Amino acid sequence: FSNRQARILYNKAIAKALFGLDIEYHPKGLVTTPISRYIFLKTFLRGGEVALEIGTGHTAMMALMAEKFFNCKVTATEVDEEFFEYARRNIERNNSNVRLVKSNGGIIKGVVEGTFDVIFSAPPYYGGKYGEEFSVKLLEEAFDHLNPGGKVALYLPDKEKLLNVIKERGIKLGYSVKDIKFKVGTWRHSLIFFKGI
Repeated sequence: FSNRQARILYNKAIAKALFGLDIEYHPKGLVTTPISRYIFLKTFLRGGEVALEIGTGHTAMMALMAEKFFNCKVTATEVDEEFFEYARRNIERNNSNVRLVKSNGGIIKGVVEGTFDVIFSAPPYYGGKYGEEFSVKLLEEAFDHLNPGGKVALYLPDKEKLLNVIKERGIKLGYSVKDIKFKVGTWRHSLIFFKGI
């Protein structure tokens, strides 16, 4: 598709002009819009974090941004082997130290070890009754992999039922939550869950 084509050249140009990133896009990969995702990061990243991204995707855009702009020590997972291959190439084309880990299907248990100040993701969301399952499992598994005062941030669509479920579940897990909404912009939400103590 050529409308996708225009959309991917527009984004690749944004990636380079705003972020200094040379990004190659896989032909059936999601059209990663960097400006929205940077804006998501500004919502919780403060500099210096030991960071895990779940599901970086073909572009690895957020892992790359977190390391370049926020001084983070990044580990990033991907489950799709084609998408993993592009992440590898994007990490290399940008002289990056992100640690790319292949997932055989899990989220964090059985995929990575260690602890983090931040664990973040732009989850798929479409299973569960409202598309919330993945986000809820990530929040369950993330708990033991966070340092005191660590957090999990999720980049999520404007879907009221889905957001409310994720929020109540995260709270039931022991987190507090900040929900910040922004249009950047064809409406997005950053759900930030604080472990604390």
